[PDB]
Amino acid sequence: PVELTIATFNEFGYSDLYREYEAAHPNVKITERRAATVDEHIKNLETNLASGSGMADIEAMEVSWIYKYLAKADKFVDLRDHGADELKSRWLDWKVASATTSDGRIIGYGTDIGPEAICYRRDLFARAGLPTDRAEVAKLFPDWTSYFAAGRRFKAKMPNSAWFDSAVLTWEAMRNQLIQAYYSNQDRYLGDENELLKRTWDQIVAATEDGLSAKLPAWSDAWTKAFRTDAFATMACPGWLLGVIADNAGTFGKGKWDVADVFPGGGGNWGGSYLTVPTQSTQPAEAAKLAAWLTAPEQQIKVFKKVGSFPSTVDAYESEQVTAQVNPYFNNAPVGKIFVNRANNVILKQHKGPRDGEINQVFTEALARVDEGKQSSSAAWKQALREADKAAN
Repeated sequence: PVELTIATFNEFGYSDLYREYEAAHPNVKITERRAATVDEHIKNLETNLASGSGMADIEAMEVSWIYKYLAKADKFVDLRDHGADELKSRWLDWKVASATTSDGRIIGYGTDIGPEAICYRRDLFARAGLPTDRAEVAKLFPDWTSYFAAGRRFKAKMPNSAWFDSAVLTWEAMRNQLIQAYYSNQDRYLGDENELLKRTWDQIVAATEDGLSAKLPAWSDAWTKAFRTDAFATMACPGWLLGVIADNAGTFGKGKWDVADVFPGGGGNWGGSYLTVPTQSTQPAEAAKLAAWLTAPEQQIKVFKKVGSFPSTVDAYESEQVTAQVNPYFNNAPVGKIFVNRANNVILKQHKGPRDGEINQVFTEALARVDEGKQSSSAAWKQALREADKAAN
């Protein structure tokens, strides 16, 4: 009798899968643990890892946190010791890489992803003289320069609308495409020596000066309400955000949204998670086996149909369950095929160092101050550099 605990957050969609696994493996008993919030899941992770007690046998980890635990990889099972090297080709290469240490240890098996497209307001595009067919819209945005140029064209015709919701979310989209952002591959902080980072900053700041930003902080009440207005015409759009947009825009948004099979710069990803196995586990082989099964293509397809999470396993993209998916709210867009393409065109080569999230926070706070008119661009950039140096310690 192998007893395994798995700690998840939000809705991984695994409830039926646990029943299936126990039916196939009658010696294994699975118990799921759910913290009340994602922040408390993280805090439990941090607290239990440091105390040496209390961790689940499988701990879920969102990709935006995993940088902190790559630096603590000694405390996690290297899944290569349990067959990861044979499984590697199951996943998109960039999904595997984000859970791989500098020295090659693999500490997580990838669950879902958030491959990004550009969603857009076809009613606002029409009124601005832009194309509205998603195949034509896709040709407008091969790179960020073209994206902002189209935004200025839009803005010149539409004084009461902005191009995108906030400078910060545009920053997130662009920064994560750079080959390096804050760190060298040896975890050396170089944010103040990276001219491409400043060029990214300059280009977004110039967009805000051109009126392209609605200045709405993501997930704020003002941002939520703005979906029922003409406040902004485009968003960088992971697959999972479509449902958020449709909920927030509601009946006001019916007939007004579409999604284009494009992402400026090639591809982008926002979100997705991993299953990890702490060395605290007394059943690392059974834990790794269950984690591998939960993230196998057949199971990622089941999760996709249950809760809509987009698979990170390339075999799932050969399934008609995925590729036939259409989104009626978004003008019947073929989102299954679109987001397969968007996932296949993600390239991640940026190393995330031990304090990547803390450093990024000072840059996005500074950019938000510029966006909101509270600080000039040059003063905010100098302040971000000062604070990032401290954050990097």
